[PDB]
Amino acid sequence: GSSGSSGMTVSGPGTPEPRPATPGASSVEQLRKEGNELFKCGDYGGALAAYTQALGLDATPQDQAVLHRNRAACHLKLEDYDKAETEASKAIEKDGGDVKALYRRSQALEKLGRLDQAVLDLQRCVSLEPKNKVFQEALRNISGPSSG
Repeated sequence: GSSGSSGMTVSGPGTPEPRPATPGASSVEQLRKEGNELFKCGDYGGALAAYTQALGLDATPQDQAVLHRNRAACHLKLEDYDKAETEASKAIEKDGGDVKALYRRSQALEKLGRLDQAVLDLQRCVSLEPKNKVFQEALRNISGPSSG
């Protein structure tokens, strides 16, 4: 047995939307907060759980991505680089300009043994944010000395 999905044949930037203010509402729009809230506290095991539910709902295509890149963050902390890497990609394919998943993806790769790649992803982070130095450095951090 197996499952899947294909399409992404839609084009559009997106649009914001309001949200209710009350506990219990397990709506990706609201519940989502639960994830970050747990992250800013350190609780990784939980933070992820929240992000999971959110993705397991009828959320917008612009929000589904933000969650993907978020899932990785949790993994990385939970010695889940292997997965973290993949997750990131899912958030990169959705849009493409998500440097967030990129900066995180590299971190995972470096552990997997794929350096060259870690650099490629970063190189992109510099484009999106021509000011964010964190990238200009993170690159040389894994690029190390030149050989050959």
